[PDB]
Amino acid sequence: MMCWIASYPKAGGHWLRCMLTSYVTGEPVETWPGIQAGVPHLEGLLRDGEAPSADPDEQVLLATHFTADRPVLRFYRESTAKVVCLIRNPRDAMLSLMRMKVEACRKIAETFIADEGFSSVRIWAGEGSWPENIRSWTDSVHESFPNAAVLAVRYEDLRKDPEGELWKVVDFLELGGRDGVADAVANCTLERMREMEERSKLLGLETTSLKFMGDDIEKAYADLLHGETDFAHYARLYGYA
Amino acid sequence: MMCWIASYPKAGGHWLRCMLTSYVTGEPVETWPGIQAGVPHLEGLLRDGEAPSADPDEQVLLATHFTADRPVLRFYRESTAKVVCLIRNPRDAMLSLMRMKVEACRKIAETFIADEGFSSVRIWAGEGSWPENIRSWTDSVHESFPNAAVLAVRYEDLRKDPEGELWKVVDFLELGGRDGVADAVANCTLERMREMEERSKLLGLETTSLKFMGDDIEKAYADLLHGETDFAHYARLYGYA
Repeated sequence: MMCWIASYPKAGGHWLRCMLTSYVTGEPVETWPGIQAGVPHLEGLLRDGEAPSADPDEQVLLATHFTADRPVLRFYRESTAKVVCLIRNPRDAMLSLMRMKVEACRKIAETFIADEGFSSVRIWAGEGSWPENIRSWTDSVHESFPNAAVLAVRYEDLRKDPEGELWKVVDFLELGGRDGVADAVANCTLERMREMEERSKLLGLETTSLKFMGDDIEKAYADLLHGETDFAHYARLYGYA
Repeated sequence: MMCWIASYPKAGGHWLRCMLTSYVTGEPVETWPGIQAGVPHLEGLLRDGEAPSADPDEQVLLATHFTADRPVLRFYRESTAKVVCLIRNPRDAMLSLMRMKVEACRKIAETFIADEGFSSVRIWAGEGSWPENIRSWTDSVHESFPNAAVLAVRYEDLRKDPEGELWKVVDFLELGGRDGVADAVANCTLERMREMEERSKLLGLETTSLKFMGDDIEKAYADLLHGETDFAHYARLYGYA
């Protein structure tokens, strides 16, 4: 049975794949390759010319930023049982983009707001816009995975209660007991994460506030935000009003 | 029926895909996307979450640098009819790497010579070494494409006689008459190529001598070159002694 950790880029997917790994592993993990090993990232596999077998007879966890309707996923149409769809406040994704990427912002925000996401950003591909992505993995999901049940979780909820919010993913994914959760929440940390990334870069190895600028932007973001356009729909729904 | 233009990176694959396109197109092509359209590059498709259907009922041309044994190619096991395997003097691939990438060289050459290719180069993935790549697409080809016939062509031969050397690919690929060949050879040029690349970068759009350093390197390259190790085998065979 095939299981996706699906997410728009920068929705906190690394952080989540960290936790799911060190829970399944049991051991803490330091090396980032250790995470690609626990919850491999489809894009990465494909870049190597790997593609996981369709119809594994034991459970596999794969993570991706692809839209559920991407044709390369059609190989997994019948074998997909579960989807964990991880969601974040889109406003944060922008900051997360600058955070890693003031004239520079009041226009990327326009592109983002025109994009309704990161479509112009060459870093990722196949992700569509933020709402097209959420839809494909939630409400329109059976159009590309008809056997699948979905559990959505917000970055915002995982941060305010990491333990409980994780167990839900664990239990949903029927990965075992509620016991490992704390020690698994423990080794992944907005600090210990930053550290794990560091070691791995250094060894070589493969790796990885609004108005402070706005004023004029704000009136446009909030128009997108409260504006009967699928983005706003999904903002309304996952509490980003 | 599925057809590959297979090549080690920097074997002149863009140049060849240019020609095959403007022959099938008929029109000259300026824009690089125009080439991705004529002979799409599997890696690129996959980066978007596209994957061409297995068992097309009309002929498709796809280009790739993957080893023929990469698991993602297994979808094409039975539907592959033909392979054009494009080969270049490995020594040139090194220069081609520096050319786009003197302390800097006498060690990349060591890595290349230790690699027997570009395995350490993060630009490409899944290509294996130069001889593993050639083997997979030539002599060991039926291990991953059992219905396939193969025609090998050398960059070196395409440069000294572009017209005739192309017709052979055309005829082999049963793409039509010998007539378009010259006008198709014509629009692709070690100059007009450089120009096409330029326009496309500028518009935005997606795009792309030994001893002068050696002495000490030379004695190691030629040891690899005349040294009963599969590299030398394939050097012996395609005339790089």
